[PDB]
Amino acid sequence: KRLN
Amino acid sequence: KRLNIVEWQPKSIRKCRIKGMLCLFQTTEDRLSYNFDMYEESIIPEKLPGGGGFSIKNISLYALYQEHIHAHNIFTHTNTDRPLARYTGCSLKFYQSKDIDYVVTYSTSLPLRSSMGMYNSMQPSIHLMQQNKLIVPSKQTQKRRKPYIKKHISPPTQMKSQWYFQHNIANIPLLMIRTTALTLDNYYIGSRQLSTNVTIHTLNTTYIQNRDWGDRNKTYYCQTLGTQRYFLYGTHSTAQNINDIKLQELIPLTNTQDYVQGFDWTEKDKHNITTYKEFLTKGAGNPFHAEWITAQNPVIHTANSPTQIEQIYTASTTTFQNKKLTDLPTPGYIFITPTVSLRYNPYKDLAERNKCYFVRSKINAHGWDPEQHQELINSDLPQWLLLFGYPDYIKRTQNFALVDTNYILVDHCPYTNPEKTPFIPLSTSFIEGRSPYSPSDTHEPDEEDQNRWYPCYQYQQESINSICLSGPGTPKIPKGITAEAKVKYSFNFKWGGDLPPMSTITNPTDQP
Amino acid sequence: IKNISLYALYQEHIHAHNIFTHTNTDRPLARYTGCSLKFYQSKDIDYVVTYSTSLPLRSSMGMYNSMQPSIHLMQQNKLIVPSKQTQKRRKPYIKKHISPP
Amino acid sequence: ESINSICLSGPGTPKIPKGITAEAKVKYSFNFKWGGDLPPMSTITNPTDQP
Amino acid sequence: IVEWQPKSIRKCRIKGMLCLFQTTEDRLSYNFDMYEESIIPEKLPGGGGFS
Amino acid sequence: KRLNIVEWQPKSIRKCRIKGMLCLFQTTEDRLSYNFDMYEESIIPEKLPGGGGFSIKNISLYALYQEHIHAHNIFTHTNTDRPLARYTGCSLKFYQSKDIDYVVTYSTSLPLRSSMGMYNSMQPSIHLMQQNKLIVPSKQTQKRRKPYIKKHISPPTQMKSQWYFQHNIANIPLLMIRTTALTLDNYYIGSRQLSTNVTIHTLNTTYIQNRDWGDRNKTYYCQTLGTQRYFLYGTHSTAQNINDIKLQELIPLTNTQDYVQGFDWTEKDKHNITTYKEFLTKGAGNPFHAEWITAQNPVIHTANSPTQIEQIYTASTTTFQNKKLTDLPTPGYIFITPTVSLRYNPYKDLAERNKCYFVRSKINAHGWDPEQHQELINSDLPQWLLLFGYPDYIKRTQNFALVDTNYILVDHCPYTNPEKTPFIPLSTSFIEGRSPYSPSDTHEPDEEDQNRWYPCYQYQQESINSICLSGPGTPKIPKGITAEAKVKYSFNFKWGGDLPPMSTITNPTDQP
Repeated sequence: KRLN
Repeated sequence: KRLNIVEWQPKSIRKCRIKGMLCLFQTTEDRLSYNFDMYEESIIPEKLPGGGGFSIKNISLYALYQEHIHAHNIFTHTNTDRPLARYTGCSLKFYQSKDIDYVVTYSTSLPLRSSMGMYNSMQPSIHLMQQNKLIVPSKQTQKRRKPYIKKHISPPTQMKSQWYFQHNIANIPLLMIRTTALTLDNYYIGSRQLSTNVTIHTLNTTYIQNRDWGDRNKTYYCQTLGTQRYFLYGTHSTAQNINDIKLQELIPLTNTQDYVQGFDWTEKDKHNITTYKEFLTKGAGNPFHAEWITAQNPVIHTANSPTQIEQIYTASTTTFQNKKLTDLPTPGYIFITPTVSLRYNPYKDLAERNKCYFVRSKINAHGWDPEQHQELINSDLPQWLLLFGYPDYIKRTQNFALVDTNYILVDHCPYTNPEKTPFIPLSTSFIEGRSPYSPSDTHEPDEEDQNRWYPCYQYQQESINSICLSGPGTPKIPKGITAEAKVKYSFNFKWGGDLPPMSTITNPTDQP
Repeated sequence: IKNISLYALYQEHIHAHNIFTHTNTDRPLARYTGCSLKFYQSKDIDYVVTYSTSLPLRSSMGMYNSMQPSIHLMQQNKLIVPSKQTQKRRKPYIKKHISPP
Repeated sequence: ESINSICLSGPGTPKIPKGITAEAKVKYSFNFKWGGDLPPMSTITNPTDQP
Repeated sequence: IVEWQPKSIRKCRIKGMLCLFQTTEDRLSYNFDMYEESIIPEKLPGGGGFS
Repeated sequence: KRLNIVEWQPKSIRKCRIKGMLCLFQTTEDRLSYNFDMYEESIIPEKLPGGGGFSIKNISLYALYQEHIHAHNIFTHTNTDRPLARYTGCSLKFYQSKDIDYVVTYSTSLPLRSSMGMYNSMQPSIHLMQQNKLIVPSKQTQKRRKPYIKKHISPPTQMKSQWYFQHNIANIPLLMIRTTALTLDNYYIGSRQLSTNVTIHTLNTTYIQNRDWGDRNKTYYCQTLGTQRYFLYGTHSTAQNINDIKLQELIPLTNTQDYVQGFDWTEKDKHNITTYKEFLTKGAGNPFHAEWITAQNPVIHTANSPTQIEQIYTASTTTFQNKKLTDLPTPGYIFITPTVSLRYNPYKDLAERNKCYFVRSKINAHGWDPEQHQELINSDLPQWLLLFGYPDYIKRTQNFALVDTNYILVDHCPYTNPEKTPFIPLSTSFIEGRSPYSPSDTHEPDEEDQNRWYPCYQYQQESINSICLSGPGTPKIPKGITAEAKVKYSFNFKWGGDLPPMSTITNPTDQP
C-alpha cells in the first residue's frame, strides 16, 4: 500500500 | 545500510476537505458518441441541451479552485496563509441517475495523456467489459438500499505523503475519471427502429472528388480524369432522353458555398438577365441544395465545360434556342446523383479492412486517399467501435486546424450492402437542406450555415453518431429529454505553514 | 438455440462482444474447466432458459416444438427469469455454474 | 610502444607471449523492477496454431 | 518518507557477460575500449590491459 | 461428479532400459557455425573429420532401434512378443570433453518443429544466456568430483502414463537435445588473429549481376543496363593506358563453368588457331580463375561485345593488328576487379538494417534483390548472430532445391568500412582457385570443382563461418584437431503383453  | 526518509512536520497544520459536485455527462441521443466538456467550444451549447454521452475528467488542485469560482464546491478550511499542501486521497460518491445507467473507471497514474485506444474503449459495451469498472444502474433498472456507490481513491504513486508547495502541485492531475452513458435493459436493441440495418448517406466517390469547396469565386467541377474537368448541371425539364435536352434547360453550377437552388433560363425576364454570363452569376445552382443533393429533380454530369456552352451562347443567342445536348463539344451527358444511400448492418461487420481518417476540405487537392497524419489513421475495428470518440481524439490531439468546416471524415468499410470505395458520411439534415442540429420543421440553413454550405465534418456529425448508435450498449433517450450523471467528491488535503496573522471587531458595534 | 464453442468465442471477440483475460498466442494447449452464466431480468418480458452439455450436438423436430413457451416452461431443469415488472428481486440476475461436456 | 616499454619496466606488469591475447570477463546480473498501470495484450487463432 | 506502490510490478534481472580487458603485451599500459577509435583494432587483437 | 481415469494393467510386464552413447557434435574450427548430422549429406564427410559445431537431436523409440542396428545401444530386455509400451522418462549423463566446453538445452514439448529463431539462438553466446541451459566445462577449464552432469527428464506432456502400442509411439519424438560448442576462457578473443577486424571477400555488386553461371554454351556478360550488355576481358599486357591496348591483347570470356585461365592471341601457333572464332573457343578465360578473380593481371570491363570484336577481326585479320581500344564500337573500356575485399568489425555492428537471404544461382534472372521466399528473409541481428545456423535452417526447411551449387547467399550490412549494397561473400579458397575445403598447398580445384567453377553457396561456406567466428563465445580449435562431445542416455520403458512362447536345448549336447 505505502512504504517508507 | 539503508534508512527510512523522514520529514519534519511544519509548525501549524489545518485539514481541509474540498467537497463538491461534478457533472460526469449531460447528453441527448444525438450526442451519445461525443465527449462532454462543461466549458464549451462556444457553438456546441447553442441549441443543444447536452453536449456529450461520455467524458474524460482530469482533476487538479487548480481545477478544484476553478470549480470554487463557479461556486461548485466548498473548501472546509482556507489556504490563504499556509503555502504547503499534503494531499491524502479522495472519496467519490457516484449517484444513480433517474433515467440512464453509466460505467465509470478511474486512474491515478501521475503521467497524464490521451490515446486513440482510450477514446474507442469509451464505447459503452467495451468500457463495460474492462477490469476495475464501476457500473451504476439507474433508479429504474435497480432500486438499492444506498442510492450511491462510494469508494476511496489513493494519491498518484508519484505524489508521496510528503509536504509540497501548493504552487508546485497546483496543476498536477491527481485523478482521472472516465464515464460513459449506457443501457443494461436495452443493450442490443438500443434505439433501433424497424430493421437492424441503418441507412448512411454519402457523397458519390466515383464523381465528387475535387474537394474545391466554399468559394463563390470559382466555377465548380466535380472530378478530373487525365487532363479533363467534369461538370454538373441541374434541370427542371420533363425530357425523358438525355440527348434532346436543350443547352438552355441546364442550370450550370458556378457556386458551392451557398444554399441557393439557382433558376432556369425561362426566368431570364424575372431577374432582368441580358446574357448567359448574367444567367451564370444570378441563376446558377449549388449542387448540395435539397433537390440537387439527391437529384430529386434531374442532375446531369458531363465533360462539357460551361465555358464551351458560353462560347455556343455568346457566338449566337438565337442558336442557343436551336442547340440540344446532341452535337455538343465533349458531350458525356449522363444522369448522376451527388448522393447515394448505403445500408450498414453492425452484425454483418467483420472489421477486416475497416479504416477511418480526416482529409482537408478547403484545399485544392484531388481525391480521397488517407493524407497528412498517417499515425492518426484508425483501422481494423467494427465501424460502431472505430468511429466512437475518434473525432474528439482528433480534436484533443490538435494536429489539425480546429474548425469543423476545414476537414471531412472519410472511412472504408467492405460491409455495406451497396458500396463506395471510401464513404463520405453526410447527416440527414445536410441531405435535407437544414442546419447541423436544427429541427425538421425547418427547410433552410440558418444564415451562418447558408454560408459555407459544402461538405465538411460539421454536417457529418449526426451520421457518425447514428453509426455509433448501431453498436451495442448505446442508450435509448426520448427526444427532448437530456440524461445526466453526477458524482459528489471529497478531496482530502492539509495546509501547512508558520502561524498566520489575524484581526478583530469592536464589541459595542457587533451582533446585537 | 445457441451453441457455444471456443471458435465461436473467438468470433465474438472479432465483434468486440467479449474480452479474453489472457491471450493464447504462444500456448497451444487448452484445459476447459466450465462456465458461469448470469441471466438478467429483462425490463418488459419474462423468459425460460434450459441448457445442455451432451457433447453430441444435433437438432430435432421435438426440440423445436418443445421451445413453445408453455411446453418449455413445463420441462425439468428449466430456469424461469421473470421480468423486473413481474418480480422485483434482491439480485437482478440468476447465476449458475455449468460443468464441461 | 616506447612508453608502454617504460611502463613494462614497472612491477606487477604481466608477461604475455607474442601472438597470444589475454582476456578477462565478468558475468553481471542487475536487479530491477518495472512499474505501471496494467498493459494491453493480443491473442492467436486456435486452428492455425502449434500443431 | 513513504511512497505508494504502483498498480502492477514486474521483476527483471538484466543478465549478461562483460569483457573487462583484452590485451597483448604491447597494449598493457592502455585503456581497453570495446567500441573503438577506428584505427586501434586494425592489426591489434587486443586494445588495452586495463579498463 | 468427476472420476479419475483408470487403466487395467496388462497380464505380463518387462522393464527395459535402452542404454547407450550419443555424439552431440564433432567439429573443426571451419565447421563451428554448422549443424552436425552423424548420418550425412554424402559430400560433407569427404575430407572433413567433423561436420558441425552444434546439433539439434530428436530421439524416438524408432531412432533408438536404428541406433541398436549401429550397435550404439543395448536394450536391457527384448520387446519381440510384448507389443505394448509404457515410457517412464530418461536419464542423461553429459560428459566433460577434454578440450572443449559446451552448452546443452533440451525440450519435451510433444509438438516437434524447427524455427529460424531456434537456429540463430544456437549461437554459443546466445545459447549460454538462455534459461534452463546446462553448461559443461571441459576437463581443462574445470576439474570436478564427478566427470559428468546427470539429470532426469520426464516424458512429453502429451505422452501420458498409459500403455501405448509400440507401432503408434515408434515415431513420436520423446526428447529434443540442443547442443553448441563453446569456450568460456576465450569467450571474446575466440580464434582472432592480429586485428579485431575480419576480411570478407565479395563479388563486386556494381558490375557482376547477371547470375547466368555454369554453361560453356553461353558467352558470359556481367551486367545489363537499359538495353545494353557489358563484357569482361583479361590481358597480360604491360600497357599503362586503357586506350592503347590492342584488340588482340584482350582474352575474351566465353565460359564461366571452368577453372581455365584462357591464353593470349600470341599463343595462336601453340593451339593451331586459324581464326578469332578458334581463339574464343580454345583461349577464352573464366573470370573466376585465380588471377582474373582479383585482377592480379589486369581485367577490362566494357560495353563492347566480343561479337563486335569478331566483326572487326573477321572483316580483316590484318587490321586486327592495327586496331586498338581507341575508335572501337561502344568503347567503355575501364579497369574493374570482379572481387572486392571488405573489413567487418563485430563491435562496430548495430544491426539496424542487417538482412540475409538466398537467391537462385543457375537461373536467367538479373540483380540481387530478395526474391522467392520473403518469409525466409532473416533481418535485424548482428551479422555473426544473423548468419549462425541460417543455411542449415534453410536446408532443413527444404523450400529450395537442395544442392549448394544452385543458390547464392546474399546479405546487407551497413557496418563494413568499405561497402557494397548487397554482399556476395566468397571463401578464400574460391578467391585462391581451390576446392571448398581443400588444403592451401593445392593451387587448382579437384575435377568435380573444376566443373561448376562459378559463384554458389558451396564456395561461400568458409566465409560465413569466418563471420560467425567473429562473434562471441565461438571456440578456438587448433588446425587438424577435432573437438567432440557425448552424452550417455538411459530411456526407461516397460513392455506389456500376454505371455509369450519359449524353446529349449538338449542336455547331452550342451555347455560341457
